[PDB]
Amino acid sequence: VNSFSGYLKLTDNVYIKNADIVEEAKKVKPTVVVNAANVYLKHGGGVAGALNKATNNAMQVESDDYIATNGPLKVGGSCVLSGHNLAKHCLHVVGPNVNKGEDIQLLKSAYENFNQHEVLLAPLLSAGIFGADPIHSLRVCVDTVRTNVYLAVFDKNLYDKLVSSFL
Ligand SMILES: N#C[C@@]1(c2ccc3c(N)ncnn23)O[C@H](COP(=O)(O)OP(=O)(O)OC[C@H]2O[C@@H](O)[C@H](O)[C@@H]2O)[C@@H](O)[C@H]1O
Repeated sequence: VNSFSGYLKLTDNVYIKNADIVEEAKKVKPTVVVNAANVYLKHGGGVAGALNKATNNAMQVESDDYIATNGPLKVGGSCVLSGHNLAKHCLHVVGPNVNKGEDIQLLKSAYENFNQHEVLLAPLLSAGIFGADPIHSLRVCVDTVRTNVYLAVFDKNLYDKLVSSFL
């Protein structure tokens, strides 16, 4: 459980690896995997779609029940649902959609949700379909999260760019 290997250490508590988050989940057996979600938990073409496909759509069905019962999340908020076959829990976190003009300051609130869990496998929030500057997302993570976060960045071009400017 929580057996993370091959990650580069960025700070005392933040680590990064060039990998698919789904493949990492199957190897590391994490207590918590983080999804980069929207307020409707409608799992689209990035990390959310990859995680969902790996559960054979069970994540989406559970998400449909959560949303019908509780209504949409707020931007910067989160909820904990099952991790199905990938993890004990999935922490669904909503970063701001910068492509739709949502406030970038909400990325700090988004990463604050990680602080409620001792160890997480996670993606870089808002850095794909939501269009935020990935260098900013990584630095906000580093400056906000105090628990142990292992970031899986599937895009090798981006991984190399983040590592080169960070170290
Ligand atoms: N690298 C990388 C990626 C990425 C893509 C696929 C994978 C993978 N299999 N393993 C690891 N990483 N990874 O991880 C980052 C997050 O990008 P992502 O688009 O998921 O999140 P976001 O918060 O921007 O947008 C939320 C909306 O996207 C809908 O999926 C969802 O339902 C919401 O509507 C980007 O750098 C992205 O290139």
